[PDB]
Amino acid sequence: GPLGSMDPDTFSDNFNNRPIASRRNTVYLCYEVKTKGPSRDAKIFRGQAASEDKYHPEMRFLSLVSKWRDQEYEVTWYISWSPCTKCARDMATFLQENTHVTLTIFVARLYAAADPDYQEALRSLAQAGATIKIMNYDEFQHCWSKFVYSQGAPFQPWDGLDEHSQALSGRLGEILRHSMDAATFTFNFNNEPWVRGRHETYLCYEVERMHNDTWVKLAQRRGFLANQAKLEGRHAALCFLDVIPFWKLDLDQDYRVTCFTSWSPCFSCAQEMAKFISKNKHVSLCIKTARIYDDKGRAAEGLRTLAEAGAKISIMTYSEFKHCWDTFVDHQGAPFQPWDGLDEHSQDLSGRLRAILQNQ
Ligand SMILES: [Zn+2]
Repeated sequence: GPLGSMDPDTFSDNFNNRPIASRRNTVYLCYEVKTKGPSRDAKIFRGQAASEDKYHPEMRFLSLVSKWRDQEYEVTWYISWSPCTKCARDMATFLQENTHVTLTIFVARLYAAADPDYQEALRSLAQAGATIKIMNYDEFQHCWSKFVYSQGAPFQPWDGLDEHSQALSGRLGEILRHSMDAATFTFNFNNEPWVRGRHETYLCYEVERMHNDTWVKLAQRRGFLANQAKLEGRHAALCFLDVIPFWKLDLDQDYRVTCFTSWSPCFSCAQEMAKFISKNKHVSLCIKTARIYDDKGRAAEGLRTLAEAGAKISIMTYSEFKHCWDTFVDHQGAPFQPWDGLDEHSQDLSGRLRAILQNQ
């Protein structure tokens, strides 16, 4: 096609909410700059560029929204991948330093690779006054009609477009709200032993430092995450095991890490956590699980090895469920209404855990 545009191939390669991740870390970006006016027949200035790194042409519009008389701008990004850790931080800084510009980003794929600095950068970019959404059918349809040299060819979506779009929107909302959905918590954090449809695994984590003679909660370190499964993926415990290194814990001070898990760790995750806590002796790791993942009879050895290495394994009760509801979900002031059979299943799983811990 002509210069400055992309073709159906590059579009269908960069803009896709499907399991095919990214062998090559490239990111395409389509920008629409418009003068913030009252009219609907305004001239929308459209451009697009891929990540060249050496020269950075994707930020060529930065000079296009400079302070000129009394003009405001409504920039719209149609970025392929999600912004980088540093790109989002610098964009938030620019938005703070330029009040005459508003920003609306439509992301197609979220950086599944998690990082507290990345999440903090996204939340700060959202705090600076920018809107962030996930591309749906209308966004891909509009981008295909203006930034692709389609020789009279209409847009043809993929099968699981909305199915992946809603899941990515849920993950986005979890990232930006800094809290999981209430229905998601009620669904995944159930208490019955045998359940169906709980494919994913969520995990909340809290950190407490030992100061004076008590456990002072490091409130800026509490968080939560989910599994990725999916490209393939790991489990929730393994995904949590490489977030601890980014915490930069002191080594001659002791800490307590509390992990509220929807599913109990499997055998591989149990052995990995056992090795981790055998290496890091300055962290006391306690696990409160809602359900006991049987793991086809291989989880008893994992739990016993974890307890041997040194952990306080226990089953979540009403108090832990209520604490997780009040601290981790977007309840918006609503109380924690427990489901039927809470204490019954809690004490049943407590007795079962007791039986498993005594080599039985
Ligand atoms: Zn596992």
